[PDB]
Amino acid sequence: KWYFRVYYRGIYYRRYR
Repeated sequence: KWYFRVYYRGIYYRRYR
């Protein structure tokens, strides 16, 4: 559930390193 959609969790978009 990163941003505007916030309905999942796991995209790993802001999990760099």
